[PDB]
Amino acid sequence: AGLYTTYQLLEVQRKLKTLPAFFLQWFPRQINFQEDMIAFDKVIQDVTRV
Amino acid sequence: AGLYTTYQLLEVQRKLKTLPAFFLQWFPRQINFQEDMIAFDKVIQDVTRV
Repeated sequence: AGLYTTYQLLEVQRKLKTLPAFFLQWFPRQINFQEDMIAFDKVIQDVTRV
Repeated sequence: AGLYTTYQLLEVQRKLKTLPAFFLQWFPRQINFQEDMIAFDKVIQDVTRV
């Protein structure tokens, strides 16, 4: 004391919230492209006929 | 873009319908005959009589 109260310091309590990955388990593939759009093709192939 | 866009194509999504063999599993014997017809004989012998 006197001019100023003396202190001891203890360890700093650092909480660190995260947002852990859950829905990215269903998105396995990473495909990069330097192009404008991404197109797909869906094709239904009717086979089961006598 | 400009005149028209560019495209990165991913894999073709092929919906394909089959009809797997459930009834053929009781028909094991295969006969590749060149003749006309196929003759069977069935014989029932009644013995259980007094």
